[PDB]
Amino acid sequence: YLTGKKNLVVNSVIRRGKARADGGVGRKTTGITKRVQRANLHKKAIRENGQVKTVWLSANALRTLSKGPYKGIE
RNA sequence: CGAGCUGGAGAUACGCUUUGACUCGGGGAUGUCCGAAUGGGGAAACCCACCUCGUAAGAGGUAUCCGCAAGGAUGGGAACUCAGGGAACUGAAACAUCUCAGUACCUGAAGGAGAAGAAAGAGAAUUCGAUUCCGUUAGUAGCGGCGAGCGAACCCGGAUCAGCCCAAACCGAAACGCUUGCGUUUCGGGGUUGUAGGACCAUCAAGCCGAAGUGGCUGGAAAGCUACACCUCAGAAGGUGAGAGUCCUGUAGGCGAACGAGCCCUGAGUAGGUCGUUGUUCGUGAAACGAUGACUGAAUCCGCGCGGACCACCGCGCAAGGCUAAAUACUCCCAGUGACCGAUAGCGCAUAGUACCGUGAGGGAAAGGUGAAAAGAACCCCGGGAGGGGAGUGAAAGAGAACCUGAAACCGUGGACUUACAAGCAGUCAUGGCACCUUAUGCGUGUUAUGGCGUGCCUAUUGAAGCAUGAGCCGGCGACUUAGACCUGACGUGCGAGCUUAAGUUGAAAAACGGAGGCGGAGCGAAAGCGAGUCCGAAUAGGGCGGCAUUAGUACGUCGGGCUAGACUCGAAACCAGGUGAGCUAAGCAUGACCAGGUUGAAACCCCCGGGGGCGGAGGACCGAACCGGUGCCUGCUGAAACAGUCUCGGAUGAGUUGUGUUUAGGAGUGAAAAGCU
RNA sequence: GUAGGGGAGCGUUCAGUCCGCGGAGAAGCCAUACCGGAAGGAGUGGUGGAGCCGACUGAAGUGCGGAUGCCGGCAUGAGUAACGAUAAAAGAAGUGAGAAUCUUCUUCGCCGUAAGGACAAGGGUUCCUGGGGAAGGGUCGUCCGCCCAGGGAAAGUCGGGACCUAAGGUGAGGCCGAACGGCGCAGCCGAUGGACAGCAGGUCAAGAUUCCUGCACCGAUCAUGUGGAGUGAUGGAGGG
RNA sequence: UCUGCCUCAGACGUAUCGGGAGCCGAAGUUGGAAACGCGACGGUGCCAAGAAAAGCUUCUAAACGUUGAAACAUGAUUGCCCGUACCGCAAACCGACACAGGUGUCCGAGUGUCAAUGCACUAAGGCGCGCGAGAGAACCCUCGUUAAGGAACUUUGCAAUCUCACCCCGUAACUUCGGAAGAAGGGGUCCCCACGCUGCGUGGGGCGCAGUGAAUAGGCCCAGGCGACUGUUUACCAAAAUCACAGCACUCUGCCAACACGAACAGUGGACGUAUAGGGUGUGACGCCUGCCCGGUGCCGGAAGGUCAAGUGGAGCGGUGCAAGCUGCGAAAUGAAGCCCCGGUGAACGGCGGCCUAAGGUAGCGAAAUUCCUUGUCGGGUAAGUUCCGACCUGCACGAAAGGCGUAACGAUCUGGGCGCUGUCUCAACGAGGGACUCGGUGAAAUUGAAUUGGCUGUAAAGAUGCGGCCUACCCGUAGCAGGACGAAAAGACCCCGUGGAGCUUUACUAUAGUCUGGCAUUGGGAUUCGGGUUUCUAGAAACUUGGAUUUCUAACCUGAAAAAUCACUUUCGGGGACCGUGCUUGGCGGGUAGUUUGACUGGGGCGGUCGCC
RNA sequence: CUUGACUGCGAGACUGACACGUCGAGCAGGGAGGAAACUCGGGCUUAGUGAACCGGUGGUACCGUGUGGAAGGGCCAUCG
Ligand SMILES: [Ca+2]
Ligand SMILES: [Ca+2]
Ligand SMILES: [Ca+2]
Ligand SMILES: [Ca+2]
Ligand SMILES: [Mg+2]
Ligand SMILES: [Mg+2]
Ligand SMILES: [Mg+2]
Ligand SMILES: [Mg+2]
Ligand SMILES: [Mg+2]
Ligand SMILES: [Mg+2]
Ligand SMILES: [Mg+2]
Ligand SMILES: [Mg+2]
Ligand SMILES: [Mg+2]
Ligand SMILES: [Mg+2]
Ligand SMILES: [Mg+2]
Ligand SMILES: [Mg+2]
Ligand SMILES: [Mg+2]
Ligand SMILES: [Mg+2]
Ligand SMILES: [Mg+2]
Ligand SMILES: [Mg+2]
Ligand SMILES: [Mg+2]
Ligand SMILES: [Mg+2]
Ligand SMILES: [Mg+2]
Ligand SMILES: [Mg+2]
Ligand SMILES: [Mg+2]
Ligand SMILES: [Mg+2]
Ligand SMILES: [Mg+2]
Ligand SMILES: [Mg+2]
Ligand SMILES: [Mg+2]
Ligand SMILES: [Mg+2]
Ligand SMILES: [Mg+2]
Ligand SMILES: [Mg+2]
Ligand SMILES: [Mg+2]
Ligand SMILES: [Mg+2]
Ligand SMILES: [Mg+2]
Ligand SMILES: [Mg+2]
Ligand SMILES: [Mg+2]
Ligand SMILES: [Mg+2]
Ligand SMILES: [Mg+2]
Ligand SMILES: [Mg+2]
Ligand SMILES: [Mg+2]
Ligand SMILES: [Mg+2]
Ligand SMILES: [Mg+2]
Ligand SMILES: [Mg+2]
Ligand SMILES: [Mg+2]
Ligand SMILES: [Mg+2]
Ligand SMILES: [Mg+2]
Ligand SMILES: [Mg+2]
Ligand SMILES: [Mg+2]
Ligand SMILES: [Mg+2]
Ligand SMILES: [Mg+2]
Ligand SMILES: [Mg+2]
Ligand SMILES: [Mg+2]
Ligand SMILES: [Mg+2]
Ligand SMILES: [Mg+2]
Ligand SMILES: [Mg+2]
Ligand SMILES: [Mg+2]
Ligand SMILES: [Mg+2]
Ligand SMILES: [Mg+2]
Ligand SMILES: [Mg+2]
Ligand SMILES: [Mg+2]
Ligand SMILES: [Mg+2]
Ligand SMILES: [Mg+2]
Ligand SMILES: [Mg+2]
Ligand SMILES: [Mg+2]
Ligand SMILES: [Mg+2]
Ligand SMILES: [Mg+2]
Ligand SMILES: [Mg+2]
Ligand SMILES: [Mg+2]
Ligand SMILES: [Mg+2]
Ligand SMILES: [Mg+2]
Ligand SMILES: [Mg+2]
Ligand SMILES: [Mg+2]
Ligand SMILES: [Mg+2]
Ligand SMILES: [Mg+2]
Ligand SMILES: [Mg+2]
Ligand SMILES: [Mg+2]
Ligand SMILES: [Mg+2]
Ligand SMILES: [Mg+2]
Ligand SMILES: [Mg+2]
Ligand SMILES: [Mg+2]
Ligand SMILES: [Mg+2]
Ligand SMILES: [Mg+2]
Ligand SMILES: [Mg+2]
Ligand SMILES: [Mg+2]
Ligand SMILES: [Mg+2]
Ligand SMILES: [Mg+2]
Ligand SMILES: [Mg+2]
Ligand SMILES: [Mg+2]
Ligand SMILES: [Mg+2]
Ligand SMILES: [Mg+2]
Ligand SMILES: [Mg+2]
Ligand SMILES: [Mg+2]
Ligand SMILES: [Mg+2]
Ligand SMILES: [Mg+2]
Ligand SMILES: [Mg+2]
Ligand SMILES: [Mg+2]
Ligand SMILES: [Mg+2]
Ligand SMILES: [Mg+2]
Ligand SMILES: [Mg+2]
Ligand SMILES: [Mg+2]
Ligand SMILES: [Mg+2]
Ligand SMILES: [Mg+2]
Ligand SMILES: [Mg+2]
Ligand SMILES: [Mg+2]
Ligand SMILES: [Mg+2]
Ligand SMILES: [Mg+2]
Ligand SMILES: [Mg+2]
Ligand SMILES: [Mg+2]
Ligand SMILES: [Mg+2]
Ligand SMILES: [Mg+2]
Ligand SMILES: [Mg+2]
Ligand SMILES: [Mg+2]
Ligand SMILES: [Mg+2]
Ligand SMILES: [Mg+2]
Ligand SMILES: [Mg+2]
Ligand SMILES: [Mg+2]
Ligand SMILES: [Mg+2]
Ligand SMILES: [Mg+2]
Ligand SMILES: [Mg+2]
Ligand SMILES: [Mg+2]
Ligand SMILES: [Mg+2]
Ligand SMILES: [Mg+2]
Ligand SMILES: [Mg+2]
Ligand SMILES: [Mg+2]
Ligand SMILES: [Mg+2]
Ligand SMILES: [Mg+2]
Ligand SMILES: [Mg+2]
Ligand SMILES: [Mg+2]
Ligand SMILES: [Mg+2]
Ligand SMILES: [Mg+2]
Ligand SMILES: [Mg+2]
Ligand SMILES: [Mg+2]
Ligand SMILES: [Mg+2]
Ligand SMILES: [Mg+2]
Ligand SMILES: [Mg+2]
Ligand SMILES: [Mg+2]
Ligand SMILES: [Mg+2]
Ligand SMILES: [Mg+2]
Ligand SMILES: [Mg+2]
Ligand SMILES: [Mg+2]
Ligand SMILES: [Mg+2]
Ligand SMILES: [Mg+2]
Ligand SMILES: [Mg+2]
Ligand SMILES: [Mg+2]
Ligand SMILES: [Mg+2]
Ligand SMILES: [Mg+2]
Ligand SMILES: [Mg+2]
Ligand SMILES: [Mg+2]
Ligand SMILES: [Mg+2]
Ligand SMILES: [Mg+2]
Ligand SMILES: [Mg+2]
Ligand SMILES: [Mg+2]
Ligand SMILES: [Mg+2]
Ligand SMILES: [Mg+2]
Ligand SMILES: [Mg+2]
Ligand SMILES: [Mg+2]
Ligand SMILES: [Mg+2]
Ligand SMILES: [Mg+2]
Ligand SMILES: [Mg+2]
Ligand SMILES: [Mg+2]
Ligand SMILES: [Mg+2]
Ligand SMILES: [Mg+2]
Ligand SMILES: [Mg+2]
Ligand SMILES: [Mg+2]
Ligand SMILES: [Mg+2]
Ligand SMILES: [Mg+2]
Ligand SMILES: [Mg+2]
Ligand SMILES: [Mg+2]
Ligand SMILES: [Mg+2]
Repeated sequence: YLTGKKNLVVNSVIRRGKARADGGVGRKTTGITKRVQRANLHKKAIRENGQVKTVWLSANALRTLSKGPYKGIE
């Protein structure tokens, strides 16, 4: 379960294939080409302390842990 | 409760019961084995253990995850709720954006509901005041290949309404932390916000009681007819030999149990930002705001967020902490009701997820009737029986268990009139013959001979007897509907310059109330706006519009059309989702088994000088059975068989054949490769 | 007079109200020469045996010849084709209501690396005995693998388990992943393989390394005696 | 450090328990044969190199004892759970059936015949296949013989003859020296006796039309095409020239390999393999060989110049405020990969031409599995030859690893000829058995608007039993035939149509898995040169950097070895290393995948033409 | 000589299913040629052409979501 930093997980968004830089700056408006989905996550870490452990953490979670222990020391 | 009971079960034997059975209401106690299954294993319901009890027979324990511990969780639910995922046919008369639709489906969590909920809101009145649901706003504002199409909210009227506690500024700790009366997280007091607050300093149950009719008549049988009565807080209903207010059960009404269920501070890796995206009417549009995936990253009450780029002013509100009943949804289950069905209907089932089909997932029938009462036919006759004929019973056996009615197609027996030189969509009209006489002695009815005339029905078509479609026949089932405060007409009713309600409230053997809101009443314009005038325009020319013809409107109802939705019924090839299949077949893997018999004669090694002899016994070698296979012909072609048989033929120690066990699958597997097998 | 528009109506079920009818007989069914302009409606008779007509109003699952329409029944082809290997059958005797077909006897013909025998999968009482004769049997049937009832099935040593491991399947911890889930060491499951103690006979109608008779073998516990001391693992080696 | 010990397969004897033909119990001999079974785990050869675990034997660790041991002898006691009947190559399993199909293993006797599980007949055993009886017509099926002829049949000698087993003699081109080969051909085959040898051989005699006396048991040869070869394929119309194949070649791949399955920094396969290996592609034994063209496309290098995204940069232009400030855009310069551009590359996609393009066919073959005209022309074979063989070449439209020419052997391959022999034929006959016919029993099916259903000729929607005229025809059946009923079966697979479908293709459109690439994060100190920042100070440089860039470092992170196989821990420890991998984002590539598009008229559609206006 | 290759309009008719298309007297503002009457809103006439959508450029000050602006939109003219 890719849930990070005992906190948060992956999300999903459609990604849209914009056919033009035209409209809104002087042309027939932008057309459309893509209706397809994607994911998005983040990556591994180490050294949990409820007593001792090592688990997934996120980028900004490693930041928050660097600026002080936060519910679970590090 | 007050005499029966011994399940359906209908079949006897056996008993039990007025010291109260049986049945009903309410508790206990037993509770094999499987199944979350949980001592370990497992192909569910079967195998194998261990530990204390220990006299044995028997009992108790032995899964995992939460927690010191109590105590909790795991699994199961028709639909309903929320969440994580998330289609495609389809419409756009093609198709990409778009729609279908966050629909189906899958998955997770929970309950009797759920979700949501107590304003950094709505919004433009310095109005409002948690959430949800209904009406209306309104198909308005908007969105949109500005196409198809999609589509809010506020105000207002209703259903129900409840608001509540923590964090933190400060006390008092304790423990630990360091240069010496301090600050990281626990525990109490205290303290909980925007008209800013707070700190520190002055009834339902099982049940019981319950009124009133007798004589004659028809009849197999009284409840019907009749004649006289009676009760009625009770004429709702069902049973009873046919239709019962007064025969039974009941009904109105009354009572009713031990245990039984039930209302100095005010939240930071955040707010905010850039990149990707997305939600609400929000399709990158001038696109705000919320939402996170990545990287960054503030401020305190002279402060922070919003008011649809953005700025100033003016307003509304205090984010980053939690809980929260009721109005809402649904229907496995129970009760009542029905301009609902009544045996091809109604649920698939008058019961069956059965029979039956499938390896499976899964699919899936037909279903009825003696009689009031079994009195269910003793006895006799033909027959092995089956079947029948009598006798009995019964009102009826014109009800006899192939048991209400019993149509039609189809099969027969008997009778009338007819037919063995005739050419024929089968009739029709005319006349003679022969029968017959119950709407019936006639302008009859049945049937005939002979004349004239005469190309089935439907559909589809320029055109059907067509050698063009459909159909064996008869029975039954079978196709222009429904919905919505939607549009537009005809007819009819009410009220009329005015007409009317919606949601709901209260009453229901009945309907009233409810003005929120909707339609007329003013038009012209892109619009601001003017206004019987208005727009174009520098004034005179026009468009539309009122006057005059003021056609009078509105709410209902029936009807003709329209729109939207399966939209007159039946019919695809296909597309997508989640599952079931490698017990056939294509392959792999592990472990086993199999190949009569015969022919040939390789290397090596030993002799004579690469040759000859000795010997040896090699091979995707040869002939050939088993076995594996399918070459050619015939047969078979409603088969012996949904791929075979006889004859013939190929391989037959190898790239061989075969058995167990197991692995691989749907855009996928497998394939000595045909798009073949799955 | 076709598509099409318009008008007036007939019949079916259900509902409300009326008028009534019915065991001296209702609906339904059956015959029919009467009536109405049509859809239709009445009269009378036969059948039936318990409900029902007429009028007015209302609401519809409301009118069938078709759809290679559905369900069901019944026909035509027709006493037709077939009766499932060209391995033949004949006589006598018996049983019986009944016999080409069942039982017996004596011959004949057919298989004989089978068309004989013993097992495994699979089937599930098909086995034996006594009865039966509807249907099943491609005819018959006294018979049957059909129907009814009663019996039959015996293991320390055979095959499996209480022993082992292969592919494969699982799998605490562990590694991954929107969810459900996907991998995975040890260990565990898993026979198609490894290990392991009996042979000869007899015999129920129906069982046989199982029961019986004869005579063995294997493990375990105990006892008597000899011995009167070292046993010697979830680990090592050989070996299988 | 010096053959011998053990074992009994099995035989023999003695005894004993059984069995034994038979009317309770007799005999149990001599000679021969012989397993895939047993002795056994024997011997020999070979390459492709042939499970694991427990039981079992042996050692200590711990513990328990060392005057109630291990072990042995006898006696006793003990012995759980499940399967076991019957069918079991089929009437009981799978095939809807009491179905001519299918189903793994074991045993499967005798006589004859080189051998044998073959063939014939038979033992034990098991069966005569659950309608029968007659008749001896047509036709149909499976068979026997056939005069004279002998392929004249036909698409084709398809079918069916012929041949057939063992022994002897004898065998060609050609060859990869094995083979072709059972080449072809010719002879023998029984019975008796005598003689020699180990059932043979030598001789003599005998009978028959005939002696593998019946059954099983090759017809052969000449010449081509294709493929070398054994083998593999379309379960159910194709077995082949298809597929594969040994051999060859190009290219990729340094090891957490390339590549492939995968939600995945997981795990696997490659492979417990490591360049003499693995993947991909194409050719296809062997022999002689594999030519010209790099312009286009692909690929490998180059990387002076042009173009190019996010990002950095933000000069300048505007709103709105009294102002402070807030705010919408927004350049130049610098930013990757890629593409343009330049070289090379063919056993890379390809190309080797019409009376300029990059070049224009080297060998070899050629009227062909390719050749239109075409039956080309000559020759061969035939009486006669569109076929076939050989030359020729005018190759519509061969050609060198989509390989070119050859090749012995192989082939249920295809094509032409010959010998032999035949009912394939002239041209059919006679015979047999199973149906067809008849009788008794049981008794279907497709089809069917209804039928009282004729001929000619004419008309009708244009092929008439049914309409018109004329002819013919007494009623009803049974056995037969196959013209008609536009006979039956499947609402035509051809064709056209539908703004239907689906499979596949590419330089059609559009996305996208995948993959490459710049920026940011994980992500860290240091030295070094630093375009520059700030306060430092007699144009100037020390505290320092915001960074970029080689370089280097070891705490991140990855990865490896050590009693602890995956993982976790220390590691005397080892290597990589701020790269990689991963997360977001930028641009490229991306038929690997995916959703779709691909007009109409049209004397059927397509091709050609044509779509508006005068 | 000069622009009538004009702005505001359009009584009436031809023509077409629409939607487009054609001809136009006369009115105003302002011009032009003529001495005048008068004729000029393109060419002897009939071909030299594209709805809508979305956008570019110039004006106008209508809309602009609390108000005052501005972003954005509308109207007029034109381009693709
Ligand atoms: Ca007959
Ligand atoms: Ca017939
Ligand atoms: Ca002859
Ligand atoms: Ca018959
Ligand atoms: Mg979503
Ligand atoms: Mg009672
Ligand atoms: Mg009873
Ligand atoms: Mg269990
Ligand atoms: Mg359990
Ligand atoms: Mg338990
Ligand atoms: Mg589609
Ligand atoms: Mg569409
Ligand atoms: Mg789409
Ligand atoms: Mg649903
Ligand atoms: Mg669910
Ligand atoms: Mg649940
Ligand atoms: Mg309200
Ligand atoms: Mg009653
Ligand atoms: Mg009375
Ligand atoms: Mg707060
Ligand atoms: Mg944000
Ligand atoms: Mg954004
Ligand atoms: Mg758009
Ligand atoms: Mg704002
Ligand atoms: Mg926001
Ligand atoms: Mg605002
Ligand atoms: Mg009814
Ligand atoms: Mg039913
Ligand atoms: Mg019925
Ligand atoms: Mg059903
Ligand atoms: Mg089944
Ligand atoms: Mg089943
Ligand atoms: Mg009854
Ligand atoms: Mg009977
Ligand atoms: Mg009787
Ligand atoms: Mg009587
Ligand atoms: Mg009767
Ligand atoms: Mg009756
Ligand atoms: Mg009867
Ligand atoms: Mg009755
Ligand atoms: Mg009846
Ligand atoms: Mg008769
Ligand atoms: Mg008659
Ligand atoms: Mg005659
Ligand atoms: Mg006559
Ligand atoms: Mg006739
Ligand atoms: Mg007549
Ligand atoms: Mg026609
Ligand atoms: Mg006609
Ligand atoms: Mg006809
Ligand atoms: Mg017809
Ligand atoms: Mg047709
Ligand atoms: Mg037909
Ligand atoms: Mg309305
Ligand atoms: Mg509504
Ligand atoms: Mg007017
Ligand atoms: Mg109306
Ligand atoms: Mg219309
Ligand atoms: Mg629709
Ligand atoms: Mg799918
Ligand atoms: Mg299998
Ligand atoms: Mg064997
Ligand atoms: Mg052999
Ligand atoms: Mg020798
Ligand atoms: Mg061979
Ligand atoms: Mg050979
Ligand atoms: Mg076979
Ligand atoms: Mg095959
Ligand atoms: Mg051969
Ligand atoms: Mg061979
Ligand atoms: Mg694919
Ligand atoms: Mg009556
Ligand atoms: Mg009538
Ligand atoms: Mg009655
Ligand atoms: Mg209907
Ligand atoms: Mg009709
Ligand atoms: Mg019909
Ligand atoms: Mg039918
Ligand atoms: Mg047959
Ligand atoms: Mg007999
Ligand atoms: Mg007798
Ligand atoms: Mg009989
Ligand atoms: Mg017989
Ligand atoms: Mg018999
Ligand atoms: Mg006898
Ligand atoms: Mg057998
Ligand atoms: Mg069994
Ligand atoms: Mg059994
Ligand atoms: Mg039996
Ligand atoms: Mg018997
Ligand atoms: Mg019996
Ligand atoms: Mg019988
Ligand atoms: Mg019976
Ligand atoms: Mg029978
Ligand atoms: Mg024993
Ligand atoms: Mg065993
Ligand atoms: Mg095990
Ligand atoms: Mg494993
Ligand atoms: Mg697993
Ligand atoms: Mg086994
Ligand atoms: Mg044993
Ligand atoms: Mg016996
Ligand atoms: Mg037996
Ligand atoms: Mg025995
Ligand atoms: Mg002896
Ligand atoms: Mg083990
Ligand atoms: Mg047995
Ligand atoms: Mg069979
Ligand atoms: Mg077999
Ligand atoms: Mg043998
Ligand atoms: Mg033999
Ligand atoms: Mg022999
Ligand atoms: Mg044989
Ligand atoms: Mg048998
Ligand atoms: Mg004959
Ligand atoms: Mg034959
Ligand atoms: Mg002769
Ligand atoms: Mg000859
Ligand atoms: Mg000829
Ligand atoms: Mg010839
Ligand atoms: Mg041929
Ligand atoms: Mg032949
Ligand atoms: Mg030579
Ligand atoms: Mg030679
Ligand atoms: Mg040859
Ligand atoms: Mg002679
Ligand atoms: Mg001779
Ligand atoms: Mg012979
Ligand atoms: Mg040729
Ligand atoms: Mg070949
Ligand atoms: Mg085939
Ligand atoms: Mg197959
Ligand atoms: Mg074939
Ligand atoms: Mg890894
Ligand atoms: Mg690996
Ligand atoms: Mg090839
Ligand atoms: Mg070359
Ligand atoms: Mg020639
Ligand atoms: Mg030719
Ligand atoms: Mg010649
Ligand atoms: Mg010639
Ligand atoms: Mg010929
Ligand atoms: Mg030919
Ligand atoms: Mg030639
Ligand atoms: Mg070629
Ligand atoms: Mg080549
Ligand atoms: Mg070739
Ligand atoms: Mg060649
Ligand atoms: Mg072959
Ligand atoms: Mg030939
Ligand atoms: Mg010839
Ligand atoms: Mg019979
Ligand atoms: Mg039939
Ligand atoms: Mg004519
Ligand atoms: Mg004619
Ligand atoms: Mg005629
Ligand atoms: Mg006629
Ligand atoms: Mg025939
Ligand atoms: Mg068709
Ligand atoms: Mg399509
Ligand atoms: Mg990508
Ligand atoms: Mg991108
Ligand atoms: Mg495609
Ligand atoms: Mg593309
Ligand atoms: Mg066309
Ligand atoms: Mg002048
Ligand atoms: Mg004018
Ligand atoms: Mg503008
Ligand atoms: Mg404003
Ligand atoms: Mg503007």
